[PDB]
Amino acid sequence: GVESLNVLLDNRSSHYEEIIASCHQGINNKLTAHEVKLQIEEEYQVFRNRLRKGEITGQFLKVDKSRLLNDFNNLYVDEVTATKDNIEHLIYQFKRASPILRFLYANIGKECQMQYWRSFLNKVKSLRILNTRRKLLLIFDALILLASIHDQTRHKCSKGWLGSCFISVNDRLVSLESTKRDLEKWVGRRQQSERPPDKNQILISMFQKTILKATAALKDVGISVEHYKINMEVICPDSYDLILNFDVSGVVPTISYQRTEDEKFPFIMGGVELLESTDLERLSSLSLALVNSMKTSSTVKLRQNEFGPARYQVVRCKEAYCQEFLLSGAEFQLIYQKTGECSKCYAINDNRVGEICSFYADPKRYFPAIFSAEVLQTTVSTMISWVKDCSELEEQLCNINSLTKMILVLILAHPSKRSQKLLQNLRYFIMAYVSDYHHKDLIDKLREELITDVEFLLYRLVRALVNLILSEDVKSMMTNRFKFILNISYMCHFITKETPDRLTDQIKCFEKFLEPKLEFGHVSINPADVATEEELDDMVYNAKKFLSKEGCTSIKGPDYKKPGVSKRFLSLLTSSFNNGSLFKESEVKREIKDPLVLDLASNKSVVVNKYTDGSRVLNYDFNKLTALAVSQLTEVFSRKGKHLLNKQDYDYKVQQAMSNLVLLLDGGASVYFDQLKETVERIIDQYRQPSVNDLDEVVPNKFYIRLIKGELSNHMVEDFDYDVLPGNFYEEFCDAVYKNNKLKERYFYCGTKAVATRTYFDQEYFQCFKSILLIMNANLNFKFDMGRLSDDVRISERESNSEALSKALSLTNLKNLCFYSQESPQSYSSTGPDTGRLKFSLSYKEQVGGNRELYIGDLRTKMFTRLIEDYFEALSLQLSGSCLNNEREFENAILSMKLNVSLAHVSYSMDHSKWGPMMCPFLFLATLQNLIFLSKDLQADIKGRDYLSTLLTWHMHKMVEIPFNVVSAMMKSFIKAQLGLKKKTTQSITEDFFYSNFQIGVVPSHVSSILDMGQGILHNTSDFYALISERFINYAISCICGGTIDAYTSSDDQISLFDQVLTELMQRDPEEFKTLIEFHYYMSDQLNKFVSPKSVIGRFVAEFKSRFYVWGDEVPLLTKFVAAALHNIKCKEPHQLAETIDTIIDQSVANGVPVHLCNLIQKRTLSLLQYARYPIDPFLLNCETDVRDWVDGNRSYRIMRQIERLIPDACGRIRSMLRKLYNKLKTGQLHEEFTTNYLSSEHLSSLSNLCELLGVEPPSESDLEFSWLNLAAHHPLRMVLRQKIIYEKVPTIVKTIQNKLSFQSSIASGFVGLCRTLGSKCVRGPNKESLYIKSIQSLISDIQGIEPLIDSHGVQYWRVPLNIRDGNEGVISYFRPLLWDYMCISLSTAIELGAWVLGEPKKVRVLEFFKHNPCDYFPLKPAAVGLNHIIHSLRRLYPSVFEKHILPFMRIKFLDLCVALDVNCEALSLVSHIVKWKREEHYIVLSSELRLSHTRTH
RNA sequence: GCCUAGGAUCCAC
RNA sequence: GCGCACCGGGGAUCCUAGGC
Ligand SMILES: [Mn+2]
Repeated sequence: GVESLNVLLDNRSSHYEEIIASCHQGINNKLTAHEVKLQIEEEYQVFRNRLRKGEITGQFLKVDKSRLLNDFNNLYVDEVTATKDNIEHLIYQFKRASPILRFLYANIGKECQMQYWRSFLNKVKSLRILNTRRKLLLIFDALILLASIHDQTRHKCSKGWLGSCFISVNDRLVSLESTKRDLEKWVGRRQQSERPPDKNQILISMFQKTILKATAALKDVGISVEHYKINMEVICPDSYDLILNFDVSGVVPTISYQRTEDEKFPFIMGGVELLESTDLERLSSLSLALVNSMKTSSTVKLRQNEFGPARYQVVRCKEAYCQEFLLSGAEFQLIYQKTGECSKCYAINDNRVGEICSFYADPKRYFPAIFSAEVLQTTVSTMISWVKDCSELEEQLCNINSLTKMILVLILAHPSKRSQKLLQNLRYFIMAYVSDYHHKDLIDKLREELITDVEFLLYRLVRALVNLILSEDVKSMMTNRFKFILNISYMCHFITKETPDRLTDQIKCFEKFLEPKLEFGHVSINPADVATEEELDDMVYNAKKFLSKEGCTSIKGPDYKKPGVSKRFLSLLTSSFNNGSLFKESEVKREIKDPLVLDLASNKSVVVNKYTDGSRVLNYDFNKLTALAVSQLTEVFSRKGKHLLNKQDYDYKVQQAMSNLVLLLDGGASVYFDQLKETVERIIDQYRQPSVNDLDEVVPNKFYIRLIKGELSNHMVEDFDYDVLPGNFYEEFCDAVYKNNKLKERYFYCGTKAVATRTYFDQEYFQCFKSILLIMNANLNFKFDMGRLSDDVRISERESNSEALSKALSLTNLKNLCFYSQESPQSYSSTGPDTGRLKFSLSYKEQVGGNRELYIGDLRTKMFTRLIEDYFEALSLQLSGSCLNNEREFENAILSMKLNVSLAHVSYSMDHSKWGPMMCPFLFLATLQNLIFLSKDLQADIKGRDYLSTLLTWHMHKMVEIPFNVVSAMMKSFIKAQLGLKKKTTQSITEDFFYSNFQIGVVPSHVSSILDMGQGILHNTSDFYALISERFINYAISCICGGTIDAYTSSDDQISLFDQVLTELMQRDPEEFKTLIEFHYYMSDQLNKFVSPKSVIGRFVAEFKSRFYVWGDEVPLLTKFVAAALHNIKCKEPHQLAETIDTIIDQSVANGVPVHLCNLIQKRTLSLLQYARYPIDPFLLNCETDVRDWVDGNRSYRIMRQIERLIPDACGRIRSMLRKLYNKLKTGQLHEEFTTNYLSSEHLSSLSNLCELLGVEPPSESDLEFSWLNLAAHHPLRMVLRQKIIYEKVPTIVKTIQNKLSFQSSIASGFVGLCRTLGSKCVRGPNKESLYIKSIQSLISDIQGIEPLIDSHGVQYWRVPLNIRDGNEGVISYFRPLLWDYMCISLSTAIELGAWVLGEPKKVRVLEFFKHNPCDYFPLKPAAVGLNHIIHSLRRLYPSVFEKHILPFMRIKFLDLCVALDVNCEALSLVSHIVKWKREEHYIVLSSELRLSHTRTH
């Protein structure tokens, strides 16, 4: 099902023929195996001659450790003017490098009424009851202050104060004097305006009105105020005088916005040792308060707190937000003034001092250190323990430890971007160090453009550590030190994957995308859907030029790192592929056959175009773009730049003129100014259905509308809470909507609207209400509509793959979506299909270091790309060598690399530079128009090649969309530079390219060139080309020398193992081996494969897709996995976060990470949950695992281990029964009596009957009472919206099958959302309700027979006697009989894994201690279904679920038992875990920890 | 400019 | 003390009516 082009018209006229005849000009794909050898010998002779003479550069250098170390030392010798640094001096100046670091190592160190009043007012404000219009927060602060006054007069509860400021309702920290003066002014002005009443009276009345309105609104939605233990006695008849006469003396908090001198730090600088963990604990608390600084709602402000430019100097705190955090003997307040995630200025303040240190920061970057105060210490301890027995270093081990700790603390404190590329490039350095040859242009690629002082200090520390490890007299254990330095390098993963700045990264990415095209020689700009003849001529010219490359037979010789491919070498490659020369013997037998003889359902944000007429828009509108740019600069100046400058400034007057235009003459700017004026005037004149505002047409009480909006924004429509509104309001709203003919016909079907009609007529008032909401839900004065303008300038629109795919499927009525459909093309042209030329859209992934760009096309583009991808994949599958998809080939490559390193043979661990942009679809078209697969069959191969040619032709003429952000930024920069503001006179090539089109009209929207291959688009075609070219290169090398090479590659990589011949050659004659490597480089360049300067040749290591291998030992990437586990949390249900962390940690332990650290990672995750006020269930995580629990067991085995650890002596009498039960089920006794009489029956009364059915003693009466609290027992928790989702008690297995058959937030924002959910009515009642977790805790504490129990790790489980099992069935419904769930899971694993798990576990205690070195590994294999196997076996035990859930989503003798044993489980994934996530089959563990893992004998 | 009544904004994005 | 494509981020009030 590939060839389907015969349904369309060809229309290939005089252009496709030209491109075809281009790649047949000077190419001879018929050379025999002898002419090819002769030409290769000639080329090699000429190359060796011209390399000895010196007409060609060296390009490779033999490794000299001394020279490499010297270059790394003098890598940054223009600012770091030094060579050797004293370790003590480095330590000394580390603890003073920055505010955060100064604070980390400094020498520092009641149930009152104010808390009640503050919580009450916070709840009142959260509901958005009272419209803040005239200093409402002022009387809020007045109430809080009165509460505090009464409180202190009672017993002097000196909390909630900061010397002279107190914490207000939301989070605000207001000063006493300022609010006192404000109350004075307000009472005075009010008394004057209303003038008889005393000031005390006029204040108490103002308090009473607000309190009365708040209490009345609260006693309307069942939030009765008696819950909050408030006391309205605090409103004393003598209060105003009590306030004005109250005064607390202390300090005044401050925030410093400028770089303060290093003497105002009120504590001793360095007292904390690096060995201790107190610095990590301080960083943990500070990072926690910094992430919490994002949960503050953006309330209005009372006072301006400063005036004029002094508002960016040292600023006193009269009204600012404040987050508290404690340090082990004291408390501190992180004070700030802005709310959100954007970068802002914080300041730490104490109670006995003020403004300890202020610093700018970005809150959503400090997550990796939240509770990892003991994980990181153990990481450093293990890394030090690696190189600990090296006798050349034992004299100065403490310095190595100090440097490692300092590097970690530093990268955690300041997670800057360019402080990550340094630690990344350290890997390439240490790789080239131990090798034998490397690229001469290496050091010029390790240099990162460092900026701040902290980055230079980090470089200094790294340099000291390197020169301490890789010395010239430490030739003891190179493998351990290599692994140590590699892990130090991989420490870069501890920073973040995110981007510090969106626009700057998206512009650097566009510069990377645009520069090579401009430097190549030609670029088409703003192409039309019907390509112009000149554009076709330029494409043909660029085509004929792309083959014009030459080298080593010319005057100038070769020119390296320039895109293109020589006709001679392309002809050699095609001929050698047609002569069977590039065919191993295991492939000439099975002759190569041409491959001509829901699926996209994802969340890739596929693109979709806009249509203004019959044609679609392909160019931004110049006038609209400049209008939007000016509209942006207006908000930038008014909202922000107002309190920044004076008014006599030229730039200020120009910006204010532009603002008045939206809301000089002697420089040539008045002309352009009036042009912009008339343009924006035309735009404003040109800019002069159901929705949310329809709620205004229905609900009279605006407060109810505010509640509805708050719900809709906090939670999705589906989990809308019932008790947020009065019951009668639902029916009233439904009636009022249905009566309004307009809204009735806009939301109901009188002929989803059908569902609204049904639910209304059925009197399902809440259902009708939620349906209506779902249909609906889907500052400065502007003289026009700003949002429609902003959304009209854009050209493309993103969405989900599934949405557009379903729309296309509905419009059809894989290949069925692009050829047989109502919106199908008729006559594909030369450029592209009849629909129009292919179109992509630039993006970029978030990758450590640099960021690769991802192309995104619309549906037709994705389909036509997938056709070529599948064709070339099925083609490459016949040939051996590629490892992009074939996992078996990758494992073979790993085995070959291991064998090669074991023999100390030469290994070339290559990599290619700019593989994406340099490759081009024309190259693939040329290399495809010359191969012949089927030597005999020459009938259908021609048709297949013609089809693939006509597809690659379209892919050649593709047009890439320039992102809207970068074009807007360039337009604003152009406007500014036209005004003359900030003349730079540099004008990088990108800016020149943009301006050259801006100042002549048209704006660059779509760019098309012959040069770029979509990075990640043709990922398999490029892989096939790389395979077929590397095979020819190795064939040439074998033809010249007398050795062989075995190469593996996945589309950008190369691991080339050399035979013994090449190794002994490099041993004897270094010159010949070097010129061979150089000729290999030359060849790879001649075929458009530019070897990257990050490639090495050595006999010590071998990397492939970041999988290093040394002799004997194996190198784990400890810090990589630890950093991947530290920040890997989301805003999801806790039993899913736990499963994700468990999978991550399993993958980790399968790669050499010790378990003593994985336990600490799990403890950190549990602490992160405990902080969010969530109870810990036994089915969450087992933080006491061993080695066996990851190699033998699986997800559900460590759970059994944990439960056994919780309740010993009770699970034993259950395994005793389970052994006999498994024996009976395996011999084939019943196999159905159990699966029906006990799996579809009661729980405990059935459990005792089941265990007495066999010949074992039933459990004691005081064992069935052990139960665990299962929140979400009726319905899963309602999660607060952190991502817009694109468009009964269902068992978890059913939802897993649904997921398989078919814009999120950052990590820190996700953790904030998680902490916001748990504590905001997340649980759901039996039928439909909402309760706080604390309310359920209270309801459980009421019953004086329920006993809680907690383990040392903090796992909760309860003891509920049997007499309480009834009567009060409102809460007991949430408990589950732990023992029975343990039995169920144990049985579900005993038939998943072997029957061993039912044995009696015993710890190996007869084993004495061995002298365990921290580096000696042990390889192990795990102790060893499908999708339709489950779905064809589920309609037998629960056919109603099929008829209800799984039907529209379209034999094993024991799967029918397991697939039902997990349905009634509803406690943990049992078969879902093996159907959704594949277990790894190769583990590398510590041979010392295996000595302590338990034994589970049958 | 100030005061009063009402309307708008008052998780993160 | 953030970002560091030299361009960004770093303090929230607004509207209608009436009275002085
Ligand atoms: Mn590689």
